Amino acid sequence: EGGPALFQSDMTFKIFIDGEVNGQKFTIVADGSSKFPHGDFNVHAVCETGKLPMSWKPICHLIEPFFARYPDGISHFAQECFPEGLSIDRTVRFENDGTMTSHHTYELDDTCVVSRITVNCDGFQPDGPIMRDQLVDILPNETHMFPHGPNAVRQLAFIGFTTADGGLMMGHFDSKMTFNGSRAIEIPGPHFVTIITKQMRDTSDKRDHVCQREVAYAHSVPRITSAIG
Amino acid sequence: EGGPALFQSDMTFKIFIDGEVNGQKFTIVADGSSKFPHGDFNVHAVCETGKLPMSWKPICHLIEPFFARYPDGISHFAQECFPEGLSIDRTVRFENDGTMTSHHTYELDDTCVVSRITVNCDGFQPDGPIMRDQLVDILPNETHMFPHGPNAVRQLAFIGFTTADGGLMMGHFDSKMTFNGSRAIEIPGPHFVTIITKQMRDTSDKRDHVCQREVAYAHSVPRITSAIG
Repeated sequence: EGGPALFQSDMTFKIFIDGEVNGQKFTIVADGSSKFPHGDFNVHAVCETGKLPMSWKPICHLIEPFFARYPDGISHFAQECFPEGLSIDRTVRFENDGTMTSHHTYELDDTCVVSRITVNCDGFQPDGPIMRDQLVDILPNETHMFPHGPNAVRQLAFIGFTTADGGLMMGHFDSKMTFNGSRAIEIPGPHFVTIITKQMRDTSDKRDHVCQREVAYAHSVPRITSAIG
Repeated sequence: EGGPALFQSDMTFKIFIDGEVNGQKFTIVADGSSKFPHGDFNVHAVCETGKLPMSWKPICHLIEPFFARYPDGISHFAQECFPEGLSIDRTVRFENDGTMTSHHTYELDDTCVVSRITVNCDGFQPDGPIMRDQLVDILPNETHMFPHGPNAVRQLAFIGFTTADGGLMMGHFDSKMTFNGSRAIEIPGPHFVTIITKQMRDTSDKRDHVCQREVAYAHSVPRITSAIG
């Protein structure tokens, strides 16, 4: 159909991540489900190459924007991109550390959104908290969504990770979501997506197994009018 | 510890800004009021050097974090800083344009806060919308507040400005607020301060000026407990 019509039911998803950090190759496969009206969903991820050679925390954003809950007043761009699908190009630059560059494509097969991601994690510090797995949690944040020409939206974020030492590791997140079709698509005005994440290490024998939950919902913050009260 | 106790009063403020943009000096003086419970106040800002050489819009954040409204449950660092006061060092880097670097000092004189700001605006594009006065509005945004060691807090923000042709100019805002005293000050956990800003002209002031209203309030996004439920 077109857009949200296709998300009025319970859905699933599958993710394949092709990655490398500092030259070390890794593979992640994940799946989960999201039940209408969405905005609170879980993912079960497995490192198919064994032990993840970095913290799982910075993986959080790689392992579903179309499953955020949107208000009626804001066009849900990520949902509207279907059936043609969407691409995502993203950088997260960590202060005093490496930068993750990812390229994502999303496709809908029935009620399953399949994602294929390539990711390059370059110039990470071997003795920093990312490579030494010293990130403890993932801070809640208020991502910013901006129109980005006639066929895309830009998502800007500050993704902080608290460290064992009690400090913060800050990533500067810059993501472009692009519509893959030729038909005219509505581009939402500026808005926000609150994102709350919790990751859990699961029973794992030879492969890392991590569960992650995310609550994600949009809001806006509208203008003021009178400028003397 | 005390401090937020002082702000239970109605208060006034005065701002002196010593600036330059592309080797052109300017001077701005501003004043206004804010009444408890704060969070919604006006400033009258005047260019004392004739005509301001750049858009007034990117001056919006130079022309009072202690007048944000905080709820019970989030420590108001900017208020916790008094009576000793605080300083700010801030960078706003505009995409494809210049960088504003500012040093602020805030001192309490009974119920007046006096701020002194020096700002260097360098590498701004003479044919860009900042130098050409082609910014039309300031986008409301969700600024992110983080602890920064034991005597400071960091405010990160994406401040967008609409241009006259319908585009967007994005500034990347990074501001460190530092306590100017020796005692142990309570440092808040990560949170947000929503900032909504609007500039207008007073018809009866013939000087180059703006009147600016700002609504600012803190809020927190509660973390989730289970990565499943």
